[PDB]
Amino acid sequence: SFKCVNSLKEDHNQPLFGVQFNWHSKEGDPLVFATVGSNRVTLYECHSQGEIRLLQSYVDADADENFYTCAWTYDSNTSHPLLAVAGSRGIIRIINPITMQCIKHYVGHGNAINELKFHPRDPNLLLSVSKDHALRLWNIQTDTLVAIFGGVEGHRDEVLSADYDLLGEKIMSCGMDHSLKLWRINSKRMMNAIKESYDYNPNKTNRPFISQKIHFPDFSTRDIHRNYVDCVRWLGDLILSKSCENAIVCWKPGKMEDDIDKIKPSESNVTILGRFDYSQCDIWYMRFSTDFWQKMLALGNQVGKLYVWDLEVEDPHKAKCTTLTHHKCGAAIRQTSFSRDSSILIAVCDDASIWRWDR
Ligand SMILES: O=C1NCc2cc(C(F)(F)F)ccc2-c2cnc(NCc3c(F)ccc4occc34)n3cnc1c23
Repeated sequence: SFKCVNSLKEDHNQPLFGVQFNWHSKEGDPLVFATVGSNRVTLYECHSQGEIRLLQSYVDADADENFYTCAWTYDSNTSHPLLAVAGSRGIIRIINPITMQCIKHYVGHGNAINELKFHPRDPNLLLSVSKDHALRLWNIQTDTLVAIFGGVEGHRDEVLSADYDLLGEKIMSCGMDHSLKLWRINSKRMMNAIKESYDYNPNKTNRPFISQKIHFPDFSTRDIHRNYVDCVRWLGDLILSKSCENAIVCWKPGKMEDDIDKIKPSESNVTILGRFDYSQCDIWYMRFSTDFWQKMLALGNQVGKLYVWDLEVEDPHKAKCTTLTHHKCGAAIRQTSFSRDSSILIAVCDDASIWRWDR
């Protein structure tokens, strides 16, 4: 069971909107996590007796930048960890976490970036979701924009979240238009676009790299939630998603026995497999997280309470809930992060505080 072993507060006193453990940290090295809030990203190291050691920050040159998301990857040639951050300026920054130098940046989105995700099998493929209603897929090895997921049949309002499935064959995205949309990236067109992005070297050719314009999702529903959908994650072939209605819904496209890879774009049905209710989390912009193995699910609420669900059960509706409270933790928990082994759970808050829970 989890016990709160420590807490701290960042000096900017602004909300912390993101937190991620580095699940690519090397064997024998202490566990490391990043936080994003105000116009900065900060790294910490977890030590014994609940110690959280402060390392170093990246502070944006723009005092008006607001980072909203961060994601870890590694350099595909050296294995060294890399950290990607983005927010209100709509600029993706690739940071060397050792020195906190910005090694490169990507511009493209017409507005703020709400979430970054790396492909589960390819460390170079980065997905960004934006307030400009689109998703973008980048190849950070050749610095190319592989594809833009948008158009009339794409999202009709700001995109808040997206997630890759287990093999990175498809993406589920969600946002302010109340919809959840599926985008297959294992199509002949998308597998070819990814192969071409790797073959692109602007020093060895005259052509610009041509980005795919994907204007039609492979599935779409507005039947799960009745407000902004601000967080989505795959749970095998099933989906976990939430709005600001005090619930995480577990669902799938089509009928109960329909295989996800047989689903057609015209599919009009969904199946609800369960719903995890909770309290006082009815404000926009609150994220839930799962651990590496997807044995657990965590979400914080707007008054500092943590909910943890044990997903190691036969069916999703049988998940077992644990609640974690501390008399000094009373600010909204925007995001949580589990260490790769789930031995540590970190919660980050609206008052710039960080809470460490050890198993
Ligand atoms: O218009 C905004 N303004 C900054 C802001 C301000 C507050 C306030 F309460 F502090 F005022 C709360 C949330 C946000 C915020 C927080 N987070 C995002 N995007 C990232 C995000 C999502 F896109 C979806 C769920 C999330 O859970 C926590 C962060 C998060 N925002 C995008 N635009 C805004 C946000």
